[PDB]
Amino acid sequence: SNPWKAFMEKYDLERAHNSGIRIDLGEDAEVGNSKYRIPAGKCPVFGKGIVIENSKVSFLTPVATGAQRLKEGGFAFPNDHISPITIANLKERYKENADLMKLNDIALCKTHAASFVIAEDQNTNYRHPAVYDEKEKTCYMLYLSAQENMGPRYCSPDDAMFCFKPDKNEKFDNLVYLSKNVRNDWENKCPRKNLGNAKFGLWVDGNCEEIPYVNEVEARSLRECNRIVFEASASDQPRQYEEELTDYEKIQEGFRQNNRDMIKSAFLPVSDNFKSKGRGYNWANFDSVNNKCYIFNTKPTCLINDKNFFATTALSHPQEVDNEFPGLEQKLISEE
Repeated sequence: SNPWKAFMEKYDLERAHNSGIRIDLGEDAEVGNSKYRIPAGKCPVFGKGIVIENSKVSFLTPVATGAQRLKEGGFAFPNDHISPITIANLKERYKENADLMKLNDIALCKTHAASFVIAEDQNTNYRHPAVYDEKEKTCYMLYLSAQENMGPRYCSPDDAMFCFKPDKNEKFDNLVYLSKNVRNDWENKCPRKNLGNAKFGLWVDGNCEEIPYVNEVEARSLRECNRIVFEASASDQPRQYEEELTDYEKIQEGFRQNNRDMIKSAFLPVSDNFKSKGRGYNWANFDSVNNKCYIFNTKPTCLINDKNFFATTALSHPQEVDNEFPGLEQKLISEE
């Protein structure tokens, strides 16, 4: 009988998250004529952002408009004043909604972004993803659901181009990448902090054993190990994915022309086998002393108390640590 069973439910990311992490495109959504995939993840992704190649422009900057080339803007809404919105203004806006007033900041931000529809559209399941900036208490609505455009035709050393990749780096620490499906009760159902003095294990015959199969990768810090596991996690799109028909000029035209459907579907792949459903190398045990990152793809079912280690996941914050090792395995002993 496993004492860890309920505690470990939040580390069952196939069930907890149920979509891609590095690239989340787990749900089919109609945009105009065609069917595309959009983020479907039920867990927030802490520390994740989109990096635009050869651009100093943040992806949180609004999408290009008018004269601006694609590379002069980001992925966000260009502004009813709905994005970027602060949590103060958010709380103010929905003060009459009881249910929304019981939501935490991250859930409120996601709820706000996922609420906006075009009435004159044939009520689709498409909704905009979000990015919550915890430091600034600001909620961004993303115009683009697309997470990576790194294909070797256009996105190899050869300016009218718009190449981008998902990434975890210091500039993104306080960001939370949010799909329209992020759980309101994510705080109890999803990971956030790295578990200090802990390593994930597998409950076998009344004891917490090591993960049977792992991939050792060199990592010099907690940040580095957390980045490795994100980079190896469940992905809904293969690396270097590219479509032949992709026309940057038509796309850039659609943006300058404020064509909502073209902007919305920009760089999105068009099948069910491309969906990870949460399966992948999502967990890692970082050995802070020997500088090793042991990534694995089978869900952990217990924790081992080991002061040399940290238990991280692809969803987890790049730095935040919970050093409180759970005592749920400690037994009552008698003085007698």
